[PDB]
Amino acid sequence: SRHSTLDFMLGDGETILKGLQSIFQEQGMAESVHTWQDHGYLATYTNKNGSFANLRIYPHGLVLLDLQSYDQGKEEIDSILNKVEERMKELSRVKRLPPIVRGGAIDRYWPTADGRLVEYDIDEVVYDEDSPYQNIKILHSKQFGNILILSGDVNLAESDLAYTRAIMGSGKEDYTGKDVLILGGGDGGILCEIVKLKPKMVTMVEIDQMVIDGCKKYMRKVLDNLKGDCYQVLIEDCIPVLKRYAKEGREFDYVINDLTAVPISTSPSTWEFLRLILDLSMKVLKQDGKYFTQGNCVNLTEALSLYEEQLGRLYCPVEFSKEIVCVPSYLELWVFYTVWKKAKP
Amino acid sequence: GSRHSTLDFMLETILKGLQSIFQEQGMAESVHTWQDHGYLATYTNKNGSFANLRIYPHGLVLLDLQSYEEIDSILNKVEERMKERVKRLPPIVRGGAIDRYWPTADGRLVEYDIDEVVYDEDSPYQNIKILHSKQFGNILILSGDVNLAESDLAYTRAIMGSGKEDYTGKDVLILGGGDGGILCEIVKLKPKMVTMVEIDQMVIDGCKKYMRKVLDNLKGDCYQVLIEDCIPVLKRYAKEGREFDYVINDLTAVPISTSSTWEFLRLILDLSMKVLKQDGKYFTQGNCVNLTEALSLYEEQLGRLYCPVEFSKEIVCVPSYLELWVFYTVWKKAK
Ligand SMILES: CSC[C@H]1O[C@@H](n2cnc3c(N)ncnc32)[C@H](O)[C@@H]1O
Ligand SMILES: CSC[C@H]1O[C@@H](n2cnc3c(N)ncnc32)[C@H](O)[C@@H]1O
Repeated sequence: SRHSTLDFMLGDGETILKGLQSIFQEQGMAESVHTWQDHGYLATYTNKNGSFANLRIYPHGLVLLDLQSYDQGKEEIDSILNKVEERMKELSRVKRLPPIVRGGAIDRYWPTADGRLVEYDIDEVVYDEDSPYQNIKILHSKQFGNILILSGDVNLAESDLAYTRAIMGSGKEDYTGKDVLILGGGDGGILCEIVKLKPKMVTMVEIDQMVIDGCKKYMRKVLDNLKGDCYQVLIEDCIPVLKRYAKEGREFDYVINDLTAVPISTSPSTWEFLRLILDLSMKVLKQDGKYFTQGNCVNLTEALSLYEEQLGRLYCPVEFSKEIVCVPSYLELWVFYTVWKKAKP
Repeated sequence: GSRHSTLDFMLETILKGLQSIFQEQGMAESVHTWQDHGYLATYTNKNGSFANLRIYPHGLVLLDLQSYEEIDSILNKVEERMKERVKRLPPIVRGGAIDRYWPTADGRLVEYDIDEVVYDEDSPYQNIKILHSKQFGNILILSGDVNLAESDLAYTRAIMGSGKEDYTGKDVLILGGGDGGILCEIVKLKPKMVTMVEIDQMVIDGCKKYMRKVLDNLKGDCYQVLIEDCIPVLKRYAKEGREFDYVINDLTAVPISTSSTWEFLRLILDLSMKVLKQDGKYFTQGNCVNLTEALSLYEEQLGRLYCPVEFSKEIVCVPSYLELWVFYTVWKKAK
């Protein structure tokens, strides 16, 4: 469960192999050696306590060491690593990344949307449950506070006021006396920030009661009650609700799409589904209102282009703008869209 | 370099179930069995790649592969077969010509979107890297510590006191600041004078060329850059009784010395208060929010200067840092 690495960038393979072996030999470890017709050497060392090491010596001045614990055993590995560093100076760039914990009861590793390995300062699993719709985790970060992670995707931390600010239009909008629809938003951030501004009505449409309840319990920076003088939370799929509102001719001043990156469907195309949501949102948006949503990470330039393609395929002509926002817990810069109807004639 | 891929299952019959995948790729197997601690199977390939399959006796199976598409396919096969509680983190490149991995001040592993080494030289004072990030632009890294990226105007704003200060007609001293960000931002605000004291000509030269979001000239109407150690210069200004409306400490985390880490920081703070107007303010970058002991040891030094001071702090999100950072504002107590 703890995997430690040490990389040396140099450049004699055999001299290093022989020069390092007593470090392991003196720890009581068993050693086997694989040799290639110069693809170098692989040395494998086994310990009685269930830990092992691998020393890989490439033909051109690259030596990689891996130690894996069964994880006293941590100090033994750290000590070996320190010795190997000492010895390599005698035998003479070095990289010693933080060890990775493998199969930890607390999972600290939440790769970014663009596929980068990032480790978070998680000291506690606060909540980890499966609803009928998604896995819901809330993990405590020392710096970011509690972080909501839905199907393995970081959605929001208690530190992420910048997300909620950006998706409400970055302080440019007056919500006083306005009618607002929020799609998703199970954490309650947007809802609660808007209630503070004295709207006429905010309606939030969230499919998963378990996200509502977990965030009520654990994402605490109003909602003891799901209906108030100027808000209501509907626990349902936003699609039939969008349709029902269009059918009653209802129009909002603002529609804020705070759904998961992959909106939840109960039907047994990716882009088509986003377009549908868009189209349905435009149908309940006043001619002079605005629609806001989170876009995607700034580096996913193809996915942002295919998204903006869909903005051209709506029942009405629209215009849009975008802004790049730094959300603390995201560990990647994010794009946020503002969308509005083109003036009619 | 070598690419290291991992696959973890959180859950002998697993051993024999998976062995097949490696025999078919033509890999030679060696098994080690512990009496109580399970199995380690090592597999080698003629192309110089290898795999280790570690099977703990109670639920954990860890797979690692290393090579100079085949490995991807093996991992895909192992996932399918285990289906007959999974983590597959991005593969780590080891010994790569473009190094992507720059752990945080609190010792977390973080990979950056780095696609180019723009600059990597040793100066007489420190190693200087400028690396291209797709989202952060060029990132200045000094002695392996990310100092600033082109996306990091939040840093510069916070170290200038977060838009609360009026720089017009003012005298300013900057310590370090070799990337030129603070100087340039303050020059735009029309100060009386900005003096910047930066030890390392190579940081200035690197950042002029590569950190682009003036300084073609190191002197102007309302500014001068002194290429020297700021400690002798502070000592001279303190001796002269010279004073500034603002002193901005933009030094490296360990300030450079050409000849108790806390005593050195106390010295710099004490010299800086000495050259500071009674109604002026001192700004600096502090540390990572998680490093509560180092923050505490730092704030202990604030109580150890020639005069009483007060201070406040602000937590700031600097895009490229990948951790929250504390910035300090310090000023003298009245009377
Ligand atoms: C936390 S903000 C993201 C929220 O969007 C919600 N969500 C996803 N799909 C839908 C849907 N079709 N209708 C309503 N809410 C949804 C998720 O349950 C999550 O709470
Ligand atoms: C980029 S901001 C950090 C800057 O502080 C500079 N620096 C570090 N120590 C000193 C010192 N003693 N005097 C002046 N500048 C310094 C470094 O060379 C770097 O350019």
